[PDB]
Amino acid sequence: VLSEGEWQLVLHVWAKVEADVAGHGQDILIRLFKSHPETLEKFDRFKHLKTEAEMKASEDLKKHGVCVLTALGAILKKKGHHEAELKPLAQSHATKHKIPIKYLEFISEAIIHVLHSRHPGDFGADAQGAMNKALELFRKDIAAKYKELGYQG
Ligand code: HEM
Repeated sequence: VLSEGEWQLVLHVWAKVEADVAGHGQDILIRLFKSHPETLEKFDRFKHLKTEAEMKASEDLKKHGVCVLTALGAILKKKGHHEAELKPLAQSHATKHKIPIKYLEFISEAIIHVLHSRHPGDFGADAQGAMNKALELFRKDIAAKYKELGYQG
């Protein structure tokens, strides 16, 4: 469980993310695919993109980035009260996309990397700690919902 102060640090940096959702989304997905290339194999629409420049030019990848950060933003703003938001995401990611928790660890590392790169003055040790805790909570809760659906990834 995060403290109220921890949630405030998470939502303070998230407001900065919301000034440019699409640009954050692009940077996060590109960082994920660069750091952990096996994650790109999960994306039929995107696995054909071969360079960073093709990735940045893809309207499709940019729209996807917005849909990822919009879902994650809605979950974070519930401060842990996220069952109704998390359940459909678990359903699709367990049963259709088949995304293991280790891949959610990879995208969480990418989120932290981009937030630190873009907003270091609003993302110091205590804010990084808080965001790490919020994303650990997200991964714990989605793993439980994965298992309810019969997915052990
Ligand atoms: C913070 C973590 C994540 C969030 C919030 C999230 C959110 C979403 C959303 C909102 C969609 C569209 C609706 C849906 O199908 O559920 C989606 C689709 C998808 N996600 Fe995720 N996602 C996350 C992590 C990942 C990771 C790490 C992978 C793969 C390594 C992945 C693979 C996919 C795929 C393959 C689709 C379908 C994209 C398409 O073909 O249109 N997701 N994601």
